[PDB]
Amino acid sequence: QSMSVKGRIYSILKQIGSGGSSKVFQVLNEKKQIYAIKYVNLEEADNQTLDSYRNEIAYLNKLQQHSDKIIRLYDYEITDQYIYMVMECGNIDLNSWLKKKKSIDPWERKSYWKNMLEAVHTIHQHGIVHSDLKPANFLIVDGMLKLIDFGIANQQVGTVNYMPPEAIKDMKISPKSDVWSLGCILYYMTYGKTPFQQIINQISKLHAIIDPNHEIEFPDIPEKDLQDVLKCCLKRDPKQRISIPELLAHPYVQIQ
Ligand SMILES: CC(C)CNc1nccn2c(-c3ccc(C(=O)NC4CC4)cc3)cnc12
Ligand code: NA
Ligand code: NA
Ligand code: NA
Ligand code: NA
Ligand code: NA
Repeated sequence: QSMSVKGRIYSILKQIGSGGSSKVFQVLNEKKQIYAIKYVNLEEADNQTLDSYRNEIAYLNKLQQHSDKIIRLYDYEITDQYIYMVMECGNIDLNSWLKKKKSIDPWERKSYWKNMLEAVHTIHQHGIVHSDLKPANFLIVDGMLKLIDFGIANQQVGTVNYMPPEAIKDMKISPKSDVWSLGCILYYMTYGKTPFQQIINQISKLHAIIDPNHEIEFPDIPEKDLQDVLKCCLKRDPKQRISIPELLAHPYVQIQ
């Protein structure tokens, strides 16, 4: 099964992902280069939804040039019936890599954290706050992490483990919200779980996340600097929580 995008032909290799009206495929082109093509069927999409999709594509096309920690978009084809997006193919999502993982080299972790900050910093400079950041939003490629999306288009997902307190109360958003989520990610990568993963019940979990007397646990570890990043990222009050530009200057990423 071959498909054609902007005149060029790509042989399918396998499906990777799915969605309501979205499919992702690993493909090869004429020169045997490998890409991921996303196909979105628009038949059943509202004006607002189309508008959410066109916005994200304009943002990905643009932000590409400002960081290589953002996934590559090589080309796209868009009609009233479909979108095809030719994008960079990664090695594995960060969430899958993290699930099937014994522990992490401290060096690797630091380096993956740097990449997450860079990518999210980039979108914040352009006025985008992602607001639903999770391990699945990052992709490993050549031992680097790349951000795969910006949170803008409509519609493993559902999880609330990464959701900041002020997103629970509010149901405007600030970049401090992405810093909480990134923080839970690095908590996972440090202690092997998210900071509320124990609370199986959903409603106790949401009440634990917002309640200023539920003290989050920070077991001691050799890297005092990583312990500190985490505590600064997981402050419940956005105005106390560390900012991205601050995180970029923190001993944890700069020192050694
Ligand atoms: C082959 C597979 C096991 C590992 N690779 C991958 N796993 C999961 C997702 N992957 C992509 C991928 C890249 C981008 C998008 C995507 O939909 N981005 C939105 C901005 C428009 C969706 C999927 C590109 N490569 C992958
Ligand atoms: Na580390
Ligand atoms: Na998105
Ligand atoms: Na959370
Ligand atoms: Na959690
Ligand atoms: Na940092």
